[PDB]
Amino acid sequence: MASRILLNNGAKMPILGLGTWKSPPGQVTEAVKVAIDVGYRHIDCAHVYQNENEVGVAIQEKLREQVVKREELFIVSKLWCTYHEKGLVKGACQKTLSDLKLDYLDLYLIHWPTGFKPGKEFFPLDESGNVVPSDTNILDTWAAMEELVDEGLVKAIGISNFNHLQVEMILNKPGLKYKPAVNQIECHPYLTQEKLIQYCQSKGIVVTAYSPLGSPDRPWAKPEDPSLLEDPRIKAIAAKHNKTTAQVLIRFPMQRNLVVIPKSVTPERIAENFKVFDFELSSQDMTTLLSYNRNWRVCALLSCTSHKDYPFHEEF
Ligand SMILES: NC(=O)c1ccc[n+]([C@@H]2O[C@H](COP(=O)([O-])OP(=O)(O)OC[C@H]3O[C@@H](n4cnc5c(N)ncnc54)[C@H](OP(=O)(O)O)[C@@H]3O)[C@@H](O)[C@H]2O)c1
Repeated sequence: MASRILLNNGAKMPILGLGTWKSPPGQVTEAVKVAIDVGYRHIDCAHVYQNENEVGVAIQEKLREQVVKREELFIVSKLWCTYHEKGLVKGACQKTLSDLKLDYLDLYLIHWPTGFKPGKEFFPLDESGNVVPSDTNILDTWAAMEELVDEGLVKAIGISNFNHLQVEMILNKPGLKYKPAVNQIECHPYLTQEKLIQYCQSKGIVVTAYSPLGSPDRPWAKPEDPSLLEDPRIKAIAAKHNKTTAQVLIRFPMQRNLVVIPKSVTPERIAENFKVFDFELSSQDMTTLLSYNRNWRVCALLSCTSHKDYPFHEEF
């Protein structure tokens, strides 16, 4: 297991990164410092997470301490839905750069294919509770992302939560200049994504798996929901390998040639989650884990099911 995967822009991306959604602003600076200290070189960020300034403090301190060089880090962020208008994309990227205290991002993703009305609110609502869409086409948003590469603000661009027809729409865009480097999608043993992964990989697009532990801290968790970390079948595979269940859940996507971005603000877990380059799941283990698929999503963007670009009506 090599530590990085080659992207279609010629850069190498670390296959294991630190997630930062829900990481409290008072804890995420230390989390990122610890992560870098214990070997992480890839941090997954987003403007909508509201903690990029604090993530940036950690990155900057480790650069200043010369724990790492900038060229060794792979920093990812995402364009929020209220900034899909072509005239807002650069400013959104620049705000993220300012907060992260960087002069470029390694990868910048369209966070969702759905554009929303611009404004202060991340989920602008009509008086009846529906999210108010933007009329900006995702192909036009893509062209705006391409400009960021050409202006030196980002080294690579990609997409997130795009279904295969939406990926196809970009790949078939008239005058396409840069293909997406990455599609970041939810993926774990309860949402195994065989079809979409195969499609993306066949096109040279690297897939990043989010919520690989099943996001137990997701705000809308219900007591009766399935729980990967507590699944006795996964615990058994972990026990066989003398690893934790979380370590198996992280190793699983790695062996599918995916990038994976487990989130933690707990120093012991941050270190645990990185210690996954010292064992191998068998083919049988892999197929067994795949067999647990139930098409269960942490992130279904339920407020946007009527949006013309809602991604999860299609089978994949
Ligand atoms: N593109 C998108 O739309 C999108 C959507 C969702 C997520 N993401 C990205 O993917 C990242 C990961 O997904 P996620 O945050 O939803 O959930 P996750 O990484 O599947 O799970 C995070 C949860 O697991 C706990 N945890 C971490 N390591 C553990 C371990 N070794 N043992 C036991 N529990 C452990 C964390 O607790 P503590 O933090 O308290 O240690 C936290 O409650 C996000 O942070 C974000 O960067 C992107």
